[PDB]
Amino acid sequence: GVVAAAEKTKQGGVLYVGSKTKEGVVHGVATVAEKTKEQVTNVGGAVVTGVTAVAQKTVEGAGSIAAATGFVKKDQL
Amino acid sequence: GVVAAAEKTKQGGVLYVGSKTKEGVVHGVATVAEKTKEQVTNVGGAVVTGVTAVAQKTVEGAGSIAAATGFVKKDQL
Amino acid sequence: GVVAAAEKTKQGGVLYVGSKTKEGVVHGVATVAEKTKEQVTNVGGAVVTGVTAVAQKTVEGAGSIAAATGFVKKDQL
Amino acid sequence: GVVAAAEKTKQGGVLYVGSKTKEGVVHGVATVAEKTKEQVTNVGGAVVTGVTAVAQKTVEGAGSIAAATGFVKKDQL
Amino acid sequence: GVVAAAEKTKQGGVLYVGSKTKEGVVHGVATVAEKTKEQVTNVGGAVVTGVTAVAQKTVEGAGSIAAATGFVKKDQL
Repeated sequence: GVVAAAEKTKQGGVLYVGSKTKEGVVHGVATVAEKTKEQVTNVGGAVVTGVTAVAQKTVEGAGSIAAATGFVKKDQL
Repeated sequence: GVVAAAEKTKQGGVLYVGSKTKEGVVHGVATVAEKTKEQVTNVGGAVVTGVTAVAQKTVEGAGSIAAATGFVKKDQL
Repeated sequence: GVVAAAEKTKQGGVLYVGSKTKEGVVHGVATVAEKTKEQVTNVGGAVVTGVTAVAQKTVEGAGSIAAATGFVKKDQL
Repeated sequence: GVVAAAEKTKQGGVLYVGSKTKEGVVHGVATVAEKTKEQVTNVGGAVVTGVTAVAQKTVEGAGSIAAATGFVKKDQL
Repeated sequence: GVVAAAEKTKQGGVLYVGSKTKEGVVHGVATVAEKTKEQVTNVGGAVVTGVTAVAQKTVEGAGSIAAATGFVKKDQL
C-alpha cells in the first residue's frame, strides 16, 4: 500500500504589486518505487537513478553550468 | 502501509509590494521506496540514487557550477 | 505502518514591502524506505543514496561549485 | 508503527519592510527507514547514505565549494 | 511504536524593519531508523550514514569549503 502525495486543500482595497510571485520554483514532485531491481556498473562515468529537484532564480557567468544531472565533463583547454 | 506526504490544509487597505514572493524554492518532494533492490559497483565515477533538492536564489561567477548531481569533471587546463 | 509527513494546517492598513519572502528555500521533503536492500562497492568515486537538501541564497566566485551531490573532480591545472 | 513528522498547526497600522524573510532555509525534512539492509564497501572514495540538510545565506570566494555531499577532489595544480 | 516529531502548534502601530528574518536556517529535520542493518567497510575514504544539519549565514574565502559531508580531498599543489 505504497503512496507518495503532495496536496494543497483549501476547504471553506487590497493592492498587489510584484507580489504572490513564483520565480524558479519546483513544487509537488511525488515518486514511488515498489519492488524494483537495479544493477549499476559504472566505470569512470555518471549514473543518476534518483530524484533531483533544482530550483534557481538566477545563474550568471560565462561558461557556467546551472543545473547538471548525470554529467561527464572532460574538456581540454 | 508506506506513505510520504506533504500537505498544506487551510480549513475554515492592505498593500503588498514585492511581497509573498518565492524565488529559488523547492517545495513538496515526496518519495517512497518499498522492497527495492539496488546493486551499485562504481569505479572512479559518480552514482546518485537518492533524493536531491537544491534551491538557490543567485549563483554568480565565470566557469561556476550551480547545481551538480552525479557529475564527473576531468578537465585539462 | 511507515510514514513521513510534513504538514501546515491552518484551521479556523497593513503594508508589506519586500516582506514574506522566500529566497533559496527547500520546504517539505518526505522520504520513506521500507524493506529495501542496497549493496554499494565504491573504488575511488562518489556514491550518494540518501536525502540531500541544500538551500542557498547567494553563492559568488569564479570557478565555484555551489551545490554538488555525487561529484568527482580530477582536473589538471 | 514508524513515523517522522514536521507539523505547523495554527488552530483558532502594521508596516513590514524587508521582514518575515526566509533566505537560505531548509524546513521540514522527514525521513523514515524501516527494515532496510545496506552493505557499503568503500576504497578511497566517498559514500553518503544518510540525511544532509545544508542552509546557507552567502558563500563567497573564487574556487570555493559551498555545499558538497559525496565528493572526491583529486586535482593537480 | 517509533516516532520523531517537530511541531509548532499555536492554538487560540507596529513597525518591522529587517526583522523576523531567517538567514541560513535549518528547521525541523525528523528521522527514524527502525530494524535497519548496515555494514560499512571503509579503507581510506569517507562514509556518512547519519543525519547532518548545517546552517551558515556567511562563509568567505578563496578556495574555501563551506559545507562538506562525505568528502575526500587529495589535491596536489
